[PDB]
Parts: sequence; C-alpha cells; structure tokens
Amino acid sequence: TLGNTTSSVILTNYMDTQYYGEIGIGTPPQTFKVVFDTGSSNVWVPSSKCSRLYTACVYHKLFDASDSSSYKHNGTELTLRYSTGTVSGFLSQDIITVGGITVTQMFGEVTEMPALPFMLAEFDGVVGMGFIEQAIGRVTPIFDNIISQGVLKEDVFSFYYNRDSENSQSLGGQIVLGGSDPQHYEGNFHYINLIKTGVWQIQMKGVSVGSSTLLCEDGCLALVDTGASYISGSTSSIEKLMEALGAKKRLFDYVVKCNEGPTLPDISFHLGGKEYTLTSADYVFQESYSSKKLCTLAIHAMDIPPPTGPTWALGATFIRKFYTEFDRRNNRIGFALAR
Ligand SMILES: CC(C)[C@]1(C)CC(=O)N(Cc2cccc(C(=O)NCc3ccccc3)c2)C(=N)N1
Ligand SMILES: *[C@@H]1O[C@H](CO)[C@@H](O)[C@H](O)[C@H]1NC(C)=O
Repeated sequence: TLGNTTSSVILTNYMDTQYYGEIGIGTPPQTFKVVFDTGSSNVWVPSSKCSRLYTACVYHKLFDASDSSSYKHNGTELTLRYSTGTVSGFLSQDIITVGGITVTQMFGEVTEMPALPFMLAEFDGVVGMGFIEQAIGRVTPIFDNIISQGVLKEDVFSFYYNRDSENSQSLGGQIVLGGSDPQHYEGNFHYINLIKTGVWQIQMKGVSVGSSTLLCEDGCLALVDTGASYISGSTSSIEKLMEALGAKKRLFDYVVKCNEGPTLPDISFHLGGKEYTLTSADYVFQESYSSKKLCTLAIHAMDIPPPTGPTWALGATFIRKFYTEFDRRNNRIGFALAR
C-alpha cells in the first residue's frame, strides 16, 4: 500500500567517516544517535542493562525499559556478528520515531559492547536498512514495518552524504524515506538491478585505476553500504589497487605522502551502463600537502565472508560523490551526481 508521505531525517557528518541521525524510543522518548545502515537489517541501541565494565556503555546513551510505558518485553538473546566486531544482547519492543513516522518496532537492547570499535563510535546504535532475509533472529526490519503502514509515496529510501565542512550551517547528510530529494542530486538516476532480493548488492563489471591498471576484469560484486566509511575490496584486490597508487600499508589503513595525494589517478567503477569515477580529491583525506606528512585513503581491504562476500563494498566514500536511491519495489539501486 502507498500513501503520499515523504519523511526526511537530517544526518550529522562526523569526520567523513560516520553519518548518523536521531530516533526516539519509548514513552516518553529516549533519543539515540543511529547509523542508517544498508549493510545490516537489525535495529539496536545500547541497553541500561549493559555492564559498566563495557566502557563503550559508559560513553553512550542507554535504553532504559523501566522508564518507558509503551515497552513490551521479549528477552530473546541476540548476537550480531559484524565485519568490525560483535554486539550482543536481547530483543525488546517499543515505539520508535524516525523523522515523524512512528512505528512499533522489535529491536535489540545491547548488553555487550566492545571498546574496540564502539569507543570510536559517535553514534549510539544502528538502524538496519537491509532486507528481512539478513535479519538476525528473523526480526522484521524497521523499513518493512513502515511499508506496512502504507503512508509512503514510494517503497524507496535515499541517502545524501555531504563532504565534511567545519561550518555549522552545513548539512551533514539526509535520508529520505519514501522518495528522493532533487535538491541533493543533479542529472538523472541510472539504475542497476540487485543480483537478488535480500541484499543491497549489485553486479560490478570492472574497476579501473587510471589508464594502465585493471581489476574486477571478469566481473565482481558491489555491496552498497551506507554504514561503511570507506570503499572496500578483498585483500588481494586492494593489494593490486594500492600498488598502482604507490600507497603504503599500515595496521588498519593505507597512506600516501600528502604531497603525492593530488597526483593519484582516477578510480572508476563500472556499474550497469555507467562508469562511476572518483578523483584523488574524492578518495584522499587531503589533511595537508606536506612531503613530511602521510595522508590516509578512504579505501581499505575487507574480506567479507560468504554468502554476501567475497565482495567490494561502496561506502560513504562512494555515496558522497553519488546520491543513492534504494528501491525496494523494483529491487534496484539508483545513482545520480550529488550536489
Ligand atoms: C555501522 C557498522 C558498525 C555496521 C553495523 C557493522 C559493519 O561492520 N558494517 C560494515 C563496515 C565495514 C567497515 C567499516 C565500517 C565502519 O567503520 N562504519 C562506520 C560508519 C558509520 C556510519 C556511517 C558510515 C560509516 C563498517 C556495517 N555495514 N554496519
Ligand atoms: C519474542 O518475539 C517473537 C516474535 O515472533 C515471539 O515468537 C516470541 O514468543 C517472543 N518471546 C517472548 C518470550 O515474548
């Protein structure tokens, strides 16, 4: 069922690596900073029942069911094993407010929150924008529940991720539920169908580094991940890519001498009928131009395990350049040049 509602949530851009917006849980609402994540399908926030020996719980907002009159107990154990770490807790139900839409939602109350990486998190929790097929504990995802209300103009949601400005007047980003915002893209959308329903993953035809270097020559996969900071490939693909850039591997990232940064070649991703090109300005964190300083790249290696992986992941690095529309009705992803 389709209505006429379009609901927009303003996002905060933290250092070009974390984009989060606000949701309200319970009666009266308890507010949380959440990542709207196409690479996961569960809603979770830290719990009041999280042992304060998990220091990430001391530094985050915690959900207290004892202060909510609309809370409905569940208690089923929940373990969410992600690429960056694991969170664990139990299932709870309450009313969630997201941009003006109110939905009764089953979510995870996290009681085990590792300091690595969650002490680096500016957000409190996660809003999974993925399909029910990838939902842990077969919990109905928030977007499915919003669709059931039949209030949205379209069975779509869109993401705009801005470049990190130090100006407060700068909008960090924006998620539109039910449509797209023409104020944040130009030209037209070019759609690529999903390999299969259940994953925000498409076929990638090839990856070009300048003129001479070529990767994904026989085709590969691309997961379009709003909850990933960087563009990611397999360890092997990233080794060849970084060799072509003249980048040096560190513990968790890849760097170049800052002065060399503006000289790096364009990287192009062949998706559907179009080539999606990122210049060095798009993937280099140009913090300086010093020959005496190292500059990080917004590209890393991430070996995603099956059935989803092996796959590339197009994270915030990609979405900043290309406004993205996630189309549930048609099982496709649309890209347009962001503005
Ligand atoms: C948000 C995140 C914790 C999680 C739930 C779990 C996870 O491993 N990924 C992939 C993944 C891979 C590599 C890095 C990161 C990262 O640094 N994300 C931070 C972030 C937060 C908000 C927006 C963009 C990026 C995430 C997700 N898609 N969702
Ligand atoms: C938790 O929710 C699921 C939803 O299908 C339900 O089947 C289960 O019985 C619930 N558990 C409890 C103890 O309420």
